[PDB]
Amino acid sequence: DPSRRAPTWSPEEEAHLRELYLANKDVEGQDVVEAILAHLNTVPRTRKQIIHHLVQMGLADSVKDFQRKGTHIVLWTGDQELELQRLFEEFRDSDDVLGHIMKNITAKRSRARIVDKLLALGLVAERRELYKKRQKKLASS
Repeated sequence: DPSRRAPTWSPEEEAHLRELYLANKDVEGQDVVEAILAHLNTVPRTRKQIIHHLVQMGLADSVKDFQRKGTHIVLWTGDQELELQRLFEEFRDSDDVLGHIMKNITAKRSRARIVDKLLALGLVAERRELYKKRQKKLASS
C-alpha cells in the first residue's frame, strides 16, 4: 500500500535494514530511526516499520529506545486486548471502570498502561470517560 505500514522486504532487504541501523547507530545523539527510514527508499513503509523489524530481528532493544516515550508495554495479544475491551464496556457504567478492570482481570496492568490502550483501541476519546459515574448515555465526549 502507497505510504503506510507496507511490507516489501527480503532477507537481503532486512539485512539492509540492519545495514543502515548498524551504520547509523555509531553516531551518538542522533535520530537513528530517520537515518534508516530516510536512506533506504526501497520500500514504502511508515516510521513504525523501521522500529518494528529492528527490535523484531533482535538487533535492537525496544520501541522505547528508538524515538518515543518509554512504554514497557505488556505484551498485548488479541485475547488480552479482549479482556480489557469487554470489561471496560461492561463496567463503563460504573464509578470507576479501571478499578474493576484490575480486580476482575487476568493480567495485572497499570492505570496509565490501560488508559493509553483504551485510546489506542478507540474505546474512549479521553481519560475522563473512564472515570465517570454510572451513566447510560452514548459515551462520546
